[PDB]
Amino acid sequence: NVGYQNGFTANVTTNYSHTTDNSTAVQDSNGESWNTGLSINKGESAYIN
Amino acid sequence: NVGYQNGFTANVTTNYSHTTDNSTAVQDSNGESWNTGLSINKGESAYIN
Repeated sequence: NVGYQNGFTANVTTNYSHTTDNSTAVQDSNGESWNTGLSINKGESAYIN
Repeated sequence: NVGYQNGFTANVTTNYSHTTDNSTAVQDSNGESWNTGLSINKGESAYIN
């Protein structure tokens, strides 16, 4: 950066850095389900008397 | 960093830090489903009179 404050000024900055990280997690689950169902046979589909 | 403000200036900064974190979450779910289907036998596939 440059600028004006009681005359001309300038600054040049550098930077470097190194971070590390580690973590856990635990996740449960639970559920239920239902179902129905049919079928049919077209041809030979009923019996009579 | 180095620079010029009323003469030569320089600065050297260090840094270190340590953060922790923990969190929860709760997720529900719901759904429905439909299905159809056929079948055939290519041979003995029709009866007659």
